[PDB]
Formats: sequence, C-alpha cells, structure tokens
Amino acid sequence: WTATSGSCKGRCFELQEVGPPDCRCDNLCKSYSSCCHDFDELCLKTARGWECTKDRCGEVRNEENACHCSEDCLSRGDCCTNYQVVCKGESHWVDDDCEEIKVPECPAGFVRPPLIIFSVDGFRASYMKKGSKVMPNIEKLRSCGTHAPYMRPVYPTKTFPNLYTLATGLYPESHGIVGNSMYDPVFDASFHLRGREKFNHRWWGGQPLWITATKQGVRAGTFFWSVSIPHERRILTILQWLSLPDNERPSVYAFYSEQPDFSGHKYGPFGPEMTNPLREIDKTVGQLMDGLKQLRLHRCVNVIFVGDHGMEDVTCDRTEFLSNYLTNVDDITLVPGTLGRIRAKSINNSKYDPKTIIAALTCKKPDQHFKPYMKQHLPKRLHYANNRRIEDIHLLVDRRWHVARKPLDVYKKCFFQGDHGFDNKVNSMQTVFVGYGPTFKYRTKVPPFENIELYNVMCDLLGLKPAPNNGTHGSLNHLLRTNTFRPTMPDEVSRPNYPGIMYLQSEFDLGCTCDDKVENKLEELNKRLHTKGSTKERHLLYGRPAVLYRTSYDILYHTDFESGYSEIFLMPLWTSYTISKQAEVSSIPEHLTNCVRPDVRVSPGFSQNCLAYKNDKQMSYGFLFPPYLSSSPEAKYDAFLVTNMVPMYPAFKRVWAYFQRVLVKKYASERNGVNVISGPIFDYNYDGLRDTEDEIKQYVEGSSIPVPTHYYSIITSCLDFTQPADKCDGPLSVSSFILPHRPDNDESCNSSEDESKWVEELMKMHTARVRDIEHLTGLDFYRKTSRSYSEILTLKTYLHTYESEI
Ligand SMILES: *[C@@H]1O[C@H](CO)[C@@H](O[C@@H]2O[C@H](CO)[C@@H](O[C@@H]3O[C@H](CO[C@H]4O[C@H](CO)[C@@H](O)[C@H](O[C@H]5O[C@H](CO)[C@@H](O)[C@H](O)[C@@H]5O[C@H]5O[C@H](CO)[C@@H](O)[C@H](O)[C@@H]5O)[C@@H]4O)[C@@H](O)[C@H](O[C@H]4O[C@H](CO)[C@@H](O)[C@H](O)[C@@H]4O[C@H]4O[C@H](CO)[C@@H](O)[C@H](O)[C@@H]4O)[C@@H]3O)[C@H](O)[C@H]2NC(C)=O)[C@H](O)[C@H]1NC(C)=O
Ligand SMILES: Cc1cc(OCc2n[nH]c(=O)n2C(C)C)c(C(C)(C)C)cc1C#N
Ligand SMILES: [Ca+2]
Ligand SMILES: [Ca+2]
Ligand code: NA
Ligand code: NA
Ligand SMILES: [Zn+2]
Repeated sequence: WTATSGSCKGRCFELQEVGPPDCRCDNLCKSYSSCCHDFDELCLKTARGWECTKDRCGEVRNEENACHCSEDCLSRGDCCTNYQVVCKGESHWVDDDCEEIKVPECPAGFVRPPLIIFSVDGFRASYMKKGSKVMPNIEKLRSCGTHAPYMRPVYPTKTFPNLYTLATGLYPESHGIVGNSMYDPVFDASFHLRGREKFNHRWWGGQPLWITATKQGVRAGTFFWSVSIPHERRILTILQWLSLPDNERPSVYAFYSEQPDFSGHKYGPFGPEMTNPLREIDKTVGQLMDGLKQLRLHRCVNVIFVGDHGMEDVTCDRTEFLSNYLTNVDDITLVPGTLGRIRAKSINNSKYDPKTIIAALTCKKPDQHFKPYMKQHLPKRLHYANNRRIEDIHLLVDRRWHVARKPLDVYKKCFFQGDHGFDNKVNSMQTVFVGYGPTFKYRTKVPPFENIELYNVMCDLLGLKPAPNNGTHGSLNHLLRTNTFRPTMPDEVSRPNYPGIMYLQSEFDLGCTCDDKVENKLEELNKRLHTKGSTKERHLLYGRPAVLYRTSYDILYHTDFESGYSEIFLMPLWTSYTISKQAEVSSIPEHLTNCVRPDVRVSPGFSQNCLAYKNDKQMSYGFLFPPYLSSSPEAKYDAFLVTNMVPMYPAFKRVWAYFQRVLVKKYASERNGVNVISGPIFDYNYDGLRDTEDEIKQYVEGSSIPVPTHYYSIITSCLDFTQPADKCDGPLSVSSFILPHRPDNDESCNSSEDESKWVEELMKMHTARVRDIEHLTGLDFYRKTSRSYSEILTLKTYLHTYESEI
C-alpha cells in the first residue's frame, strides 16, 4: 500500500529511495505503483517540447515548461540542451573539431571526472560502420576517443544478463541473472520480464557498480529508467544532477535506451526502418554532449557508449519444434527461443528421464538447427552451468533459428524479424564499445574484448576498488591514458621437485611392456644433457607455468618436451613442446604400438599402471606429447614414458590423435612454428574451477588414476609470423581449446566421417581463453616473456573465435 497523497514538490527524481510510509518520486515509483499524486505534473513536464527556439531566448521563466530558455536557466541547471546554440551563438558539440583531452578540464569542486554510461539495447557492432552516415555524434565519440571494432557480450546474449554483467563484472552463472526468464527451485519462484518478482533483491547477486561506489563514498545516479520516461527527460535529469552542489552530486550516471533493440525485433537488424532509430539515438547523444558542453563538462566527463548484445535475422518460420522429436512433449517445460532450457513439468514425475530426452534430441534430422547438451558439456567459454537456475538440459540454437515446444506456441501466444540470445561468439551478437574522455586514449583503436572486463575499468575510472569479479584486472589498461591498475603476477605456491634417476626398472610392476631393450659416449653424454634440461629453452618458451595451489609435483625434462608431473593426479598438469615450421610428422613404429615405459625418475607408487587400462573396458590411454612429432627415432622412446600417459576414452582418442598427428603440424606450418602446452582438466562440479582431489567422480577402474573431464591446449606463436615461434622478439599470438573428454562423439553429428570432416569443427566450438584454462588448472602461464604484464593479461583474455570479418 502507498499513501500517494504526499507531494513530489522539490523531490523530482530524488536519489534516495523513500520506501516505507511515503510516496516516491524516484524512477522506481512507476514500477512499484507508488508515485506521488503530482509526479507526472511536476516531474514529467513536456510543455513546449525539448528544444529552444529563437523566440524563446531570454523568455521569462515559466515553471510549466519541459525545459528552459530564460537567462536564469544555466545557474538553475535546467536549460534545453540546445540553449547556448540557439540563444548564445554557440556550436553543437558535434560540429567542433576534436581536440585531444590531455588532462581533465573540470569546474571547481569536481573531485574527479564523472563517468556516464550510455547504454543502448540491441546495438549490433556493425552499426558503427554501417550506420556511420546517420550517426555523426556517435561517429565523433568513436573516431576521437578509444573504440573497439566490437565488444563480446556474455551468453545468453539477452538484455538482463548482459546489463547486469556490465554492472558486476560477473558471468551470469555467478550474478544469478541467467536469462530474461528464470525458475529458481530453492525459492520455488519465477523471474519474468513483466511483473514485480524481478525487483526482489534475492535474484540479483554480486555487487553492482552503484553499490561498489556507494560503499566507498562515491554517489550514484539511477541505473534503471522507467520505460515511459522519454529519453529527452532522462538526459535532462542527468544534467540536472550534474548541477547539484558537490556534496550531493553523483559521480557515476547511466542512461539506457530501449532502441535500437525494440525496432530490430520488428524489422530485423538491417531493415530499412532501422535508419530512424539510429538517427534518434544519435540525436540523444548530441543532446547529452551539448548539455555537457553548456555545463563546461565536455572535457571533464568520461563517457562510455556501450551495447548489451547485437541482433540477428530470425523469423517464425525458422522454428524447430520439440513436438517433432519427443513423444512425451507434455511432460517437459521449455524456456524457448534463441536458446532452450528444459526441465520436468512435474517434480512428482519419476518416469522423467534426462537421458532419453537428450537422446531423442540428438542428430535426429539432417539439417537440425539446435544441439542438445547436458549443461556441464556446453563449451567452457560460455561459463553457463554453475547455477541452480540453469536447467540441466540446454539447447544451443543455430543463429537465425528458434526452438519452441510445439507449433501452437508460435502462432497462438508472423510478427518479428530479429532476435538475439545465441552463442556469444556469433558475429551478429557482437555489440559496441567506445570510451571518450580525459581518462581514455585519444583516436585509439583497441582489439575486441569481453564485457566482463568493463566493471574493473569503471571502478578504475572512479578510483574504486572492484569487488571480486571475472574480469582480469589490467587486461584493459591499454584503453586508458591514466588510472591504470598495475597488477603483480601471483606468487607461485608450490615449488617443483627436480628428480634424477632414482629407480631401477625391476622395481616397477605396472604390467606395461615395451620393445625398447635395443642398444657410446658421443650420444650418451648428449641424452644425459637432455634429461637435465639442455633443450628446455626450445620447448619452454615463456617460463614454466606457476602452480598456484599446494601440491606435490616434479619437473621432467626430455629432448622434445618438458612436463610438470603431479604425484597426486599421477599425470602431468602440463606438458610443453615446440614444433618448428620445418618439423616432420612420423608414425608410431610397429614394434612400439603398445609400448609404455617406466620412468626411472618417478616411483612405482606415483606412476600409472597398464593393468588398470587393460581391465577398464571403457578406458584407453593417450599421450600428452605426441609420439608422431618426435625429433628422432631415439627421442621417440621418451614419448612412451608412463609419465606422459593420460586416460582417454577411445572415442576421444579419435579427436586427440587427429589434433596431434595432423593439426599441430598444420598450425606450425601456418604460424611459422608453434609452442604447445597441453594437459588435463578436472571440473566435475562444473564451477569453472580446478577440482581438488576429493571432488573427482571417476577413476580408471580399480585404480587411483583420475579421469579428466577435459583436455586443453594452449598454442602460442609470434604475432609477426615472419619470425619463428622460438625466436620471437615482439608480441605473441595465441589460440587455445578446452575439449570435453567424452566417451562418445554424439556432439559431432558427422563423426562417422573421417576426422578431417568434423574434428577441427569440434575444436573451434571449444575454443577458450588462456585465462579459462588458468581457472580450471590453478596454473599461471607466460611468467617469463619480454612483454609487459598488462599486455600478457590481454593475451590471456584473448579468444580465437574463427568467425570471419565483422
Ligand atoms: C567469477 O568471479 C566470482 C567472484 O569472485 C567467483 O565466485 C566466487 O567463487 C567462490 C568459490 O566458488 C565463492 O566462495 C564461496 O563463498 C561462500 C559464501 O558465499 C556467500 O557470500 C558471498 C560474499 O558476499 C556472496 O557473493 C555469495 O553469493 C552467491 O550466492 C548467493 C545466494 O545463493 C547469490 O545471490 C549469488 O548470485 C552468488 O551465487 C553464486 O555463487 C554460489 C557459491 O558461492 C553458487 O552456489 C551459485 O551457483 C552462484 O554461482 C554467497 O551469498 C562460502 O560459504 C564458501 O566456502 C565453502 O568452501 C570453503 C573452501 O575454501 C570452506 O572454507 C568452507 O568449508 C565452505 O564450505 C562449506 O559449505 C560447503 C557448500 O555448501 C559444504 O560442502 C562444506 O561441507 C562446508 O559446510 C566459498 O568461499 C564465492 O561466493 C563466489 N562469489 C560470487 C559472487 O559468486 C567465480 O568463481 C568466478 N568464476 C570463474 C570461472 O573464475
Ligand atoms: C547501464 C545499465 C542499465 C541497467 O538498466 C537499464 C534499464 N532502464 N530501464 C529498463 O527497463 N532497463 C533494463 C532493460 C532493465 C542496468 C540494470 C542492472 C538495472 C538492469 C545496469 C546497467 C549497467 N551497468
Ligand atoms: Ca537487450
Ligand atoms: Ca571444479
Ligand atoms: Na581399456
Ligand atoms: Na557422432
Ligand atoms: Zn531484444
């Protein structure tokens, strides 16, 4: 209940929420049905529109007007934004040449440059170039400030998850806003776009920027604007807040526009009708910048122009229906559209079975436009599993398509031509970033980066300490003129052991065999050197990875590769090798097909054994350093050491073998040599973080050999590919993957075909950032390079997307 008989007199767009025995005059009031009786009259004036005209100049103040053109308006802080242009002969901000902003030029009493976040819904990255002719204000922000060719949103590429990710620096699985629609089974409650449950604070996790600011003494304007408040009034409200006295004035502000998303849904991303919404958004920018210029703030405020996601062509006729796949369609609840989420309709239904639904949905029609996954099997780069509000069964929908439960949901619920929500690496889902102001660089283009990184930067811009988040703080230092954040490398927690030869062959009883008893100070001194690390500089190019948790492990050196061998998991944590452009691929000789060799540096008790694989009817083994890439017949024996072996399902070995035999050499040819670091990952609770030894759910039968959930590889070379990977003088180039270790290839519908037709496609789907591997392994890579630490942080956040040109 609201006693709506209080008044908004002098309270319009008040910053403090009065929620208890009072009517409200803030932005949330409409949404709560709690506005004072006179809120529209006082706070949403529209009389005479938004622009001064010559005849209005020096008018007598009329408090009824939406905005003012009288002489007192500047000191009142409520002129129309074009006031100085129309009445005082000034130019529009857009018409002024750009001039570098080398230092902030702020009015007295400003303690710091304010930050304004200007967020636009559904603003697809290519609009910056494609719509440039009709967006002169945005074009000036972009060309004069710092811009990326595009910014990668989070999955799902929906509004609420992306705007809250911008505000928190967190993945959706961590902030809790995992969709525009959600069911939370612990609360037994539903979150929807319409209605009031979405305002309950229990949905919204982490710490958003306005709370971070407030806790550290920095005031914030509203981030939420009621849909019915016209954009011109939103801008006037920000500009009025900027004229408050110092002790009351906020330092951080957000504007939000529902456009171009709103029209894009109706017309598609490039519908002829889209030109007008782009023009209108540019006009709003122009109003803001004109307004800042009037207040003498246009060379003091940092402005971020930023989207939440793009927009793709999607129409009703491109809908797959679960009713064409499942017999039991009425026993499920689908969250539909550009992603699908499935759970049981009734928790009292015990003939509900995830396994049969997944199977009924797997490769059932030739050009099937969605792929079903148990959430823990989704590409790890999505980070979309560790939340009870994410249903176990997920459908990844192909771009340009929808999924729905049955046909009647599509016509009895074609309207639309655009939609979004797809995999966040899809080119049409990419959105925009421009930063303009004293703290941003001048005329600078930066590479594409992910929106999870911006929270840290916004905290930098405001002198705030960010709450713990998923950005990598310092990875976006190259956007900034000043206020950089100078991170230090984390300290190594575990130091390695460096074992020498300590065991005789007969101490091992691993049930392994090798035809290796085939017989020189020339070559013998040389092989002793290799085991001591004499080739280590060739194979370990960026220093050894640091182990950032407590564990027991050994560095093992070989002619062709170096490894960090875990005495706890009985296998390497990492294996590092370089393959030059000139390297040759060879086969596994016939006599070595089943060869596994004890490693006399590592005890029987810390070794895998071959009998466990013999007895495990489902499990085979692979090697981390590939025997196919051995530098000589004699070096090849090292590849069969029991310390290079890892458990692999036969189905996964198809993928692994093709990577090692064919792809590594292809990459070395293309990139002028590559350095490769491969290893296992254990994430049985799908939290994106390295498992402890007591979280491992599966072992090779009858043993203590843990089964990885994933295998990764990090493939590094010289950005200037005229230099070979092992003699690179400047910046690095990287691509990486985290392949799921699955007992079938059901994910790959063409897997009965030759690996050349499906393996690399699988690996592209599972592309990853080095940082993702860091979280999953507790390792820290690239510790010894000639590059600055911030540049290395940027490299660690790189994702190789395999999408073509934006
Ligand atoms: C992305 O960045 C983020 C942030 O840095 C990373 O997330 C952090 O990861 C930590 C490890 O998973 C996690 O630490 C745990 O915190 C527990 C206390 O949690 C509460 O308090 C914090 C602080 O304010 C708050 O942020 C939390 O908010 C979560 O939960 C609420 C309500 O559910 C949500 O509103 C919110 O969205 C958020 O949910 C997310 O996280 C939780 C896990 O915290 C998930 O369940 C959700 O799915 C969702 O993703 C909380 O309100 C603390 O209790 C934990 O301590 C346990 O483990 C340690 C081992 O060190 C041990 O000392 C204790 O024994 C304890 O174990 C006991 O409980 C166990 C489990 O019940 C039980 O098995 C034992 O037997 C014991 O009794 C732990 O420290 C931290 O909370 C989150 N923070 C956030 C914001 O998510 C994220 O990892 C990054 N992602 C990647 C890929 O790097
Ligand atoms: C820039 C920004 C805007 C924003 O909300 C803008 C908004 N105004 N009106 C409206 O309906 N919306 C969205 C659609 C909910 C939010 C929320 C977390 C509050 C969603 C965060 C951030 C950030 N960072
Ligand atoms: Ca949106
Ligand atoms: Ca884990
Ligand atoms: Na086996
Ligand atoms: Na298959
Ligand atoms: Zn939309």
